[PDB]
Amino acid sequence: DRAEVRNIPFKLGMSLTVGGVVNSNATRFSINVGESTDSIAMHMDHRFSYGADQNVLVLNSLVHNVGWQQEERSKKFPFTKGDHFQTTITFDTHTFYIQLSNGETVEFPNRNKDAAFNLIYLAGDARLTFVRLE
Amino acid sequence: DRAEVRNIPFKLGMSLTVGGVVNSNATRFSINVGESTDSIAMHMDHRFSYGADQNVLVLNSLVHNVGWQQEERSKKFPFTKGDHFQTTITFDTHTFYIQLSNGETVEFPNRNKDAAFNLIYLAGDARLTFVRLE
Ligand SMILES: OC[C@H]1O[C@@H](O[C@H]2[C@H](O)[C@@H](O)[C@@H](O)O[C@@H]2CO)[C@H](O)[C@@H](O)[C@H]1O
Ligand SMILES: OC[C@H]1O[C@@H](O[C@H]2[C@H](O)[C@@H](O)[C@@H](O)O[C@@H]2CO)[C@H](O)[C@@H](O)[C@H]1O
Repeated sequence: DRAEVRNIPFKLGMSLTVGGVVNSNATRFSINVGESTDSIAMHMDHRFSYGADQNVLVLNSLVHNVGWQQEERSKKFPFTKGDHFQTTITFDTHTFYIQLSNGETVEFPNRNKDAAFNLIYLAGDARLTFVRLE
Repeated sequence: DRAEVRNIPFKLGMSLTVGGVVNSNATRFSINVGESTDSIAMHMDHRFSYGADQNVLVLNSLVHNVGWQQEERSKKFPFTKGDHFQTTITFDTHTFYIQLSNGETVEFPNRNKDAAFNLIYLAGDARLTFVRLE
């Protein structure tokens, strides 16, 4: 099953740090911040091999009973199958601020202008090993 | 719904710190470490008013399809309705080590000799505000 933190509000001014390990033969895994598996304000997918996507980050939002919105992509990809990663996320009402394992950063709009989220989860071909949400 | 951290293994040598706030008119709330809502290796219930229990901690394990085992109790109760609390838990194969908001400690046996747990949750009349599991 997926790894999740539920109903511990991730609020404006708080920081989320997750650590994990990428599966050896991973296709892709995602880190998700939102309200449900069908309501995601910040989805960050890490694509080792997905169709034609290789070594790319793909970010988007998922709206309940509606679907995926406009994707954003980054070629920053400091991730290795079989290896640990760590990611830090903070946000204000306009922006999600993501910091990757190597210190590079990606930003993604806070499309709903949410000030808090009740669900953080990892899905796909990786596992989590630690979390700080505070 | 309950507040939980799921499928981020809480392993030997790691520490769990949760912060939260007790509901104003709370009867009781618990912090639980185990595998499911029916499989709990360390249940720590905080009883403000429960039957004849007032201002007491009650610790126990819950076995799946079996039920609650031998309760242990403590009168250490540095908790106030409406107020923040923080708790830190670590364990080895014999013992759960719990540290309360005021620095006092309670210990509870690791009855299964588990070296890792996939579920941490809070239930009842309180809410969580932060977590460090690392
Ligand atoms: O946008 C995030 C989601 O992408 C979906 O895949 C897209 C893909 O990125 C796009 O290039 C085209 O292939 O449409 C696909 C289907 O919407 C993932 O399938 C999805 O899980 C999210 O990662
Ligand atoms: O042992 C933890 C569980 O206690 C249950 O309550 C017990 C109670 O502590 C005991 O004094 C007697 O009243 O039996 C009750 C029922 O088993 C709680 O109901 C339960 O949720 C756990 O906290």
